Amino acid sequence: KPPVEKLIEELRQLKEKAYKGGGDERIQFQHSKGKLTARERLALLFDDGKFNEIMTFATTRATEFGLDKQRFYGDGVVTGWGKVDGRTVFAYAQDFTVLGGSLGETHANKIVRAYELALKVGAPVVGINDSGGARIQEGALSLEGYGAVFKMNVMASGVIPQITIMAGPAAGGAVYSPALTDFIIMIKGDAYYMFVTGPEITKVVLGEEVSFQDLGGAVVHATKSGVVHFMVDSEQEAINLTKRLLSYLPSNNMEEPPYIDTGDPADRDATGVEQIVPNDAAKPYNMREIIYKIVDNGEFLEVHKHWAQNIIVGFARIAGNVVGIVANNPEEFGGSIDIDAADKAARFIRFCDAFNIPLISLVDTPGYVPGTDQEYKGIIRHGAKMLYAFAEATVPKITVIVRKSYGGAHIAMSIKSLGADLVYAWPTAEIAVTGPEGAVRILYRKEIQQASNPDDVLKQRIAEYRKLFANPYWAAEKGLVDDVIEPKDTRRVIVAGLEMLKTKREYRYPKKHGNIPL
Amino acid sequence: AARFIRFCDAFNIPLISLVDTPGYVPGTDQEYKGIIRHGAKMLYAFAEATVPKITVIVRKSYGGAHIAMSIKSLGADLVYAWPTAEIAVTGPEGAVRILYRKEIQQASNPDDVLKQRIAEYRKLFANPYWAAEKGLVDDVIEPKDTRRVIVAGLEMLKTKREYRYPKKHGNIPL
Repeated sequence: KPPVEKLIEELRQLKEKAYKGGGDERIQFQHSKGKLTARERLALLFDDGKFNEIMTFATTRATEFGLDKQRFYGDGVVTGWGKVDGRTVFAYAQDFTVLGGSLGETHANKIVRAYELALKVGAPVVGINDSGGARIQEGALSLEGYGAVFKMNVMASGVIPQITIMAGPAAGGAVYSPALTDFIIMIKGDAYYMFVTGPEITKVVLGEEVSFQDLGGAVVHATKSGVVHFMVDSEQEAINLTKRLLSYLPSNNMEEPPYIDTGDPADRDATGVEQIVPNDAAKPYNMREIIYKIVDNGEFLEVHKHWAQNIIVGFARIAGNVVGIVANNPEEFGGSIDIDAADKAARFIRFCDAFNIPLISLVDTPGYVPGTDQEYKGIIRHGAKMLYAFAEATVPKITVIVRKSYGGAHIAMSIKSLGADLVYAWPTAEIAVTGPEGAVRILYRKEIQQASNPDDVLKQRIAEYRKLFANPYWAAEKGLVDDVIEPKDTRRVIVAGLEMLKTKREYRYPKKHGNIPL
Repeated sequence: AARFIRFCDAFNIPLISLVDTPGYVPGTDQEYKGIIRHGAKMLYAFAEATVPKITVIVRKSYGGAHIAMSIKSLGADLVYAWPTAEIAVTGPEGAVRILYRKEIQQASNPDDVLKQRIAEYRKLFANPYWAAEKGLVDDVIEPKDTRRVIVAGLEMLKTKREYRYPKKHGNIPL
């Protein structure tokens, strides 16, 4: 083999073969088979004209079970880095056409190398999952592989943003790396499912055979389990959303979130946000409409939109700077916080704090969801997570009480003693040690029965308590709230608060970590 | 286990894992209540931890649960296995099921093969020696030595120091 011009030609042939991921039948079975190929997903995700793929030809070293038979350059996963809206982002994309996107030892080591490079230079990692699980043929070595990926996920946790696009049939080990990341974007009709244990070990423990698509699918994890943060109906929408999610996040924990507008129409508001809240204190309203008039162009990327809807969590921008919002939702469970809600908010809060994203709390909550069901499932420890998340956080934190704020939930939404930097309240704010009714009863236990009607006093007591305490001015007089303000001022007020808090630095006791309730 | 792990690590208490687990409890109830994110907490807790960590597999450790009890790639410092240890990518049956299709309904043999190949696989894989030959376990040991081994291991690891990436904190699943 002497010619060089001939060698460059053979290189082209080899790479052309490697790109097919084994199966010019399979990949060609790409543009009308339901899903896109690993490479096609990567083409959509990256600007593409400046980057590199690593370990392109790396193959499995296992021999057992005919693994010596096949080659498959890359061993089932494409790893490397690129540009997304001009920012460096690492990524891997498993190729289902190669042994069911099975996780081989080499396949795992490519994902790990990717994570190592990303960690070294402070770049986000996007995992486009499309794997059925462990590569059975490689035995315990496949489990070692998973273990190595997981360890990287934990090392990268809170250091670099980790986003996973669940675009395949994940089972067993395949579900845990995504769980360790910060956000899971899953397709409903273009990607399909994820579960620890398959229907097989249980289908002889009941009796219903669930064909294929979305069994323990997206709908289940996005509305019931809370494992999925965003559910989309397409792979194109899955990648588009990834880009949009990346745009609100910094590249690492050493950088401030991106300012992509940096425009400051913060000057002022005049879109009567006060009309949103009903004159009647018992009537609901869409809290999202309030965040719309507060944030730039009304934009808001909601996280966990279809899970634990009693609280709202998501990203937006104020004066061009990204903010994280945690707001009670009056349209679901009367705005009461839940076990799911508490979990939803707690993780969003810690994530925001880890990546230096200011936190804005919009409050209207009567308390927690009552019930032996909640207590039995441990609302006591799940609810404590929010208290921990806020207290732990050092990012700028501002609370705006729009309406109700009672008892423990009042505290969980972030108050001064818990570490709130600034607390504001609308004239409609109502802070109370507990629900007025609940407070009046105990506060007059013996009376209420020594008058002229066991129901009379619950007015001269319930309505009077609200007039003398169900207001923002009692807490304001005690210095618990910094100020009471006109609803239309909220944006200008948040703008000035964040601007001043911009260079906030606090203190924390040295520890390997804490022990938040799980 | 996750919270116990994190608490011990935070207060410098060595961690000893004693393994015998087939995997996770199946069913919609578990999946619906998010076993995926809860299960991940153990993986995080162990990987996170820097105190001395030693694993002793007494019997089985299959699939994901095998990893969650702490393996070397996840950060275990030392891994030992009793002669009875049985480490597998998944339950041997579930494994054999897959690894022997294309020959389970095509072979001129009815259905007694699933039990034979299930037994061969266990004899061929369900043994500490395969993992030990791959460097996955440091050694296979005589049950009665478990104490001596943990003692030596802890004595040596007592001055252990690892290295962690600077961060305000992490984002373990909740």
